Amino acid sequence: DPGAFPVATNGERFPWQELRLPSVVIPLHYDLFVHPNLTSLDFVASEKIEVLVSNATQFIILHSKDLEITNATLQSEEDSRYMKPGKELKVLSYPAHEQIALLVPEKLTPHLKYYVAMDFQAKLGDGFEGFYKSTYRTLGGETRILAVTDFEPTQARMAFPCFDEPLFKANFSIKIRRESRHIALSNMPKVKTIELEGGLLEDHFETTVKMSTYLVAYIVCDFHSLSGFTSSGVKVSIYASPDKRNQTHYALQASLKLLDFYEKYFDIYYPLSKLDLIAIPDFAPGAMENWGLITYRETSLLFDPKTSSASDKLWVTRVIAHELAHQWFGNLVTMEWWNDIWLNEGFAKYMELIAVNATYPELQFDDYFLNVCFEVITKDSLNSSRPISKPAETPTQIQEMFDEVSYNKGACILNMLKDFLGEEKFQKGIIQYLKKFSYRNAKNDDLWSSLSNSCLESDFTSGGVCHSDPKMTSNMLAFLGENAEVKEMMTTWTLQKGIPLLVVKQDGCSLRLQQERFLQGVFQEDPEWRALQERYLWHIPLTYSTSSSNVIHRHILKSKTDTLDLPEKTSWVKFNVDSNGYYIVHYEGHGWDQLITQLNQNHTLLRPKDRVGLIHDVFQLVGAGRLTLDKALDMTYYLQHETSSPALLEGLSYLESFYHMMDRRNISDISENLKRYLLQYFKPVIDRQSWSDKGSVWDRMLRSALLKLACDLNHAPCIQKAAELFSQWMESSGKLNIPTDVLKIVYSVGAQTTAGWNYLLEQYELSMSSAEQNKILYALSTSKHQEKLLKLIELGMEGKVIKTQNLAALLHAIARRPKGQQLAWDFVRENWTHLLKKFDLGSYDIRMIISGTTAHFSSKDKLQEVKLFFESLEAQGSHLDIFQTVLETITKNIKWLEKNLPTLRTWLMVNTRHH
Ligand SMILES: *[C@@H]1O[C@H](CO)[C@@H](O[C@@H]2O[C@H](CO)[C@@H](O[C@@H]3O[C@H](CO)[C@@H](O)[C@H](O[C@H]4O[C@H](CO)[C@@H](O)[C@H](O)[C@@H]4O)[C@@H]3O)[C@H](O)[C@H]2NC(C)=O)[C@H](O)[C@H]1NC(C)=O
Ligand SMILES: O=C(C[C@H](Cc1ccc(O)cc1)n1nncc1CNS(=O)(=O)c1ccc(-c2ccccc2)s1)NO
Ligand SMILES: *[C@@H]1O[C@H](CO)[C@@H](O[C@@H]2O[C@H](CO)[C@@H](O)[C@H](O)[C@H]2NC(C)=O)[C@H](O)[C@H]1NC(C)=O
Ligand SMILES: *[C@@H]1O[C@H](CO)[C@@H](O[C@@H]2O[C@H](CO)[C@@H](O)[C@H](O)[C@H]2NC(C)=O)[C@H](O)[C@H]1NC(C)=O
Ligand SMILES: *[C@@H]1O[C@H](CO)[C@@H](O)[C@H](O)[C@H]1NC(C)=O
Ligand SMILES: *[C@@H]1O[C@H](CO)[C@@H](O)[C@H](O)[C@H]1NC(C)=O
Ligand SMILES: *[C@@H]1O[C@H](CO)[C@@H](O)[C@H](O)[C@H]1NC(C)=O
Ligand SMILES: *[C@@H]1O[C@H](CO)[C@@H](O)[C@H](O)[C@H]1NC(C)=O
Ligand SMILES: *[C@@H]1O[C@H](CO)[C@@H](O)[C@H](O)[C@H]1NC(C)=O
Ligand SMILES: *[C@@H]1O[C@H](CO)[C@@H](O)[C@H](O)[C@H]1NC(C)=O
Ligand SMILES: [Br-]
Ligand SMILES: [Br-]
Ligand SMILES: [Br-]
Ligand SMILES: [Br-]
Ligand SMILES: [Br-]
Ligand SMILES: [Br-]
Ligand SMILES: [Br-]
Ligand SMILES: [Br-]
Repeated sequence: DPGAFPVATNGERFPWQELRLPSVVIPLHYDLFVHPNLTSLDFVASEKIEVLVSNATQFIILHSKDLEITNATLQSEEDSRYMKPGKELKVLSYPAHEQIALLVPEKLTPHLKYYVAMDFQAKLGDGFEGFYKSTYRTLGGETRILAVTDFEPTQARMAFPCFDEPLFKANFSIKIRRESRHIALSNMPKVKTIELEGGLLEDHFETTVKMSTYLVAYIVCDFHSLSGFTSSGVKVSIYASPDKRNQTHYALQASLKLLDFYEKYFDIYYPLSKLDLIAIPDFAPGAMENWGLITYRETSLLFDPKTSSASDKLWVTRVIAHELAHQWFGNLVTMEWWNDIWLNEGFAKYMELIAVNATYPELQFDDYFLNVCFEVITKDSLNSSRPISKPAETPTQIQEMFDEVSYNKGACILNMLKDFLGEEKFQKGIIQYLKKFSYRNAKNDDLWSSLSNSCLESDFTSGGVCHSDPKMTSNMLAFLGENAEVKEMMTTWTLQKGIPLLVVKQDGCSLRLQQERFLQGVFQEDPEWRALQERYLWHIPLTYSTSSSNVIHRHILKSKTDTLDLPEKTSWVKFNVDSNGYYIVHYEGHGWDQLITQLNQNHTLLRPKDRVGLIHDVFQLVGAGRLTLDKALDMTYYLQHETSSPALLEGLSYLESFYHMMDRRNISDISENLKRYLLQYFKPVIDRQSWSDKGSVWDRMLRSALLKLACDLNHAPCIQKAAELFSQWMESSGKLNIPTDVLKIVYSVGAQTTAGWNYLLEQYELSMSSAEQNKILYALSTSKHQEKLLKLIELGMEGKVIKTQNLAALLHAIARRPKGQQLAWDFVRENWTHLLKKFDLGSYDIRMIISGTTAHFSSKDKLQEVKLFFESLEAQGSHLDIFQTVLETITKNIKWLEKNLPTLRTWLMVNTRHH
């Protein structure tokens, strides 16, 4: 070659300059041996990778980061020039691409398997990536060290050199070495353990199935487990720090139930013999779906019924399903590349609806799934949005791809799709895909084909439409042309950024339809809006009922404008029944008036997921410049009779969000008025709430929400109960049991005095439930004294009292509250060098810190400081897609304030004037 590029550590040229690995050498079986100490806090290790060469080469490229490689031999069974003992390979490290090059003495012969073998060693990492160190406090006050592995997406290479791209699937055989005082876990169960010369044990795990690197796990710790067996015979075990074993019972119960449901629903036995869920304390990700060894942070798995909320339970249930789901969606079938990551997470997130709704209908989680979409829409409604699958190449660009577009928008379009096809056709399509790609990879296209080409019961009858020798019928031509329709449809939902807005004018019996990209911060008549609607066009599966019928009219819209005729001229039409469709409806003409009519009158004539959607749509149109605020505010008057905790709780959110908004600026005039409307118009529901744990899950949530509202507006009777419960709690030395649904309210009332604040900080360190610890930390952030809040973030940087994994979470709390809002923003700026040392630029921690302290700003002055800060960041190495999204969010807040604030002031003064 031209010797042109590039120079390796040691100064010789590297024979490779692509960021992606070459594909000429393919791995079959990794033979891994890991020997960590945990008093050295380091490890030595060896690996034998059995590899197939296809195009002949004189060098191998594979990933290795921050690993001291010190042997590297090459043996072959078939190319007998490298017969055992084998030959040695020259090793080159190109750290800039996290790659290494092994240099052969003779070109490798195509179509022959070789065995690549290196020895290596590294200190145990100390930063929640790779093979890293992590600790936990016992009930006695003992701190214990565990050594655990988190690899997704590109961190496997930090713990053993390997082909660290998810398409390179392989079998792994993991051997661990450990003192007798520790146990060793990995992906597969444990075949043999041999006692060795110095009383050290060596654990020998069953050989993994074909699997991607980033899923390998191995833990060395001393936890205790709780076990049960599924209908299928899987040995589920909930693993946890030994004094918390009695907090694992729910987890086991639910995962037994869940793991069963999945198996039946997918029609694919979970392959492995065991499955282990382990609750780790120093766990930066919420939970890692490592095949057979799913690691959760304690708050995402454990459950203390004395201190865990009802919503805490639902959260644990959701996460356990989410991880379980990945066993199929992610692990059996895996994305070709990270560009199609939502095939992994966006399915897992849709499934937790399906699965929870099937196993804990008690938890009413179907009534909560619409938040998952409403959340993302606020971000798909910005030019800053990305398509579901977008190219990504850097480690950072990958990390970046786990935002809410992959999780949430992926989840919602699936639920949209499913409601297009009905769940029995939609499940048969999910099976035909997990089966077809078992132990392989799929890309975006692969899925849409396999869902598009559904089969209702593979009827395989005398002439089943699917399978064997079918019959050539009128339906079959509908089938195949209706199938191509749904693949050609969902292809636009995954390749176009953003979210459509359907305009609906009613013209007597004729209904006219327009489609356009819904956008915020920008009106229609703005000079920048004609330029963002240009080529966006979806295939939007519409639905609608009307005032005169509940039948579900279904029509596909594949064009920029369309009109539908209608019979029995109705009072009003409701589009997008139940808000299952990933789109917003704006009724032109008297449309928005006529629906508000129905809600203000009988109101049951609209079905509750309509009201939830209508409540939602009405307000975003206000933020689209389409509706004067007073229309959305007038919908909330109906909430007085809203029987449905969901729609009540939503309409309530907006009315509360305004308050926090107004409070962050000294807009006390609207601030007080918003309080007075909240406590006086919703007084009948606030006052009948109980200070207890009783009621259904939605009943409980509506208690905590309202009791928090009341104490955040300082309603003396509701502050007084919390003061008194708090004092009783503190005078019992923690022994009195506060109801869980009141547990956070009581602490942050108690945090409001420095005696209370101090006792809570002391109690944080002594608590045996992460669940409680978390509520106490919210209480501490509730403080109005800056020196206290600053101590909190000071303790967060030390990682001892408050672990750093909650420091992003902590900052965000502090910055939400007005007293600490500048303090957060100022802190992040003054220590941005120090935050980068603790956290990867692509981490969820850093992204949350950024938007956590800035995205609530609603002033042109703070926008400048934010633009200025992000500029400085771009000038250095740092570049994140979040920077734009934050600025477009602040800009949307400035514009929404400019157009709407005086409407909110007159609306509220008008209400006072009527009553
Ligand atoms: C992690 O590292 C720790 C220390 O860093 C290590 O523990 C040490 O193990 C060694 C043996 O490997 C222990 O030393 C032995 O103690 C026993 C006590 O029963 C004696 O019988 C031994 O005497 C013989 O061995 C010596 C060398 O091992 C010879 O010099 C001697 O002449 C005898 O032949 C010997 O003293 C040592 O006590 C521990 N230390 C601690 C603090 O535990 C541990 O094994 C490592 N673990 C893993 C998993 O790698
Ligand atoms: O899904 C996953 C990883 C993600 C975590 C992740 C990490 C980095 C990143 O850049 C994006 C997401 N996760 N962890 N628990 C559930 C989920 C998915 N539900 S989530 O709503 O999207 C969600 C994201 C973060 C959550 C959390 C968890 C505990 C405490 C507070 C917040 S909860 N593994 O399988
Ligand atoms: C690597 O894992 C694969 C699973 O993907 C193993 O393949 C199975 O092997 C058994 C035993 O030979 C067969 O009966 C199964 O039908 C295979 N299943 C599939 C899906 O291929 C394979 O044995 C593993 N390889 C090694 C070397 O352990
Ligand atoms: C949640 O589970 C419920 C059952 O608990 C599902 O409701 C059933 O839906 C089928 C098909 O729509 C009906 O034939 C049954 O009569 C329903 N059972 C009821 C209403 O008790 C519901 O479809 C599930 N939701 C989701 C989103 O999967
Ligand atoms: C080797 O690489 C070339 C690149 O053009 C490809 O066409 C070929 O199919 C590969 N495999 C062989 C030659 O076996
Ligand atoms: C490689 O490992 C073997 C034992 O595994 C050792 O004999 C040898 O000295 C090591 N290094 C070199 C450079 O040969
Ligand atoms: C088990 O959990 C209960 C209730 O959450 C708790 O009160 C108890 O202290 C735990 N067991 C022990 C031995 O501490
Ligand atoms: C919207 O994003 C696209 C992405 O290429 C860009 O070209 C365009 O200028 C952006 N528009 C605005 C108003 O930021
Ligand atoms: C709404 O109409 C239904 C159907 O006739 C009726 O049962 C219900 O009492 C009505 N509610 C009100 C408030 O008029
Ligand atoms: C609002 O006014 C109070 C008056 O006591 C003042 O102390 C406070 O700093 C002001 N807050 C802001 C954000 O201007
Ligand atoms: Br089954
Ligand atoms: Br992650
Ligand atoms: Br997290
Ligand atoms: Br945790
Ligand atoms: Br939840
Ligand atoms: Br009260
Ligand atoms: Br601001
Ligand atoms: Br301003």
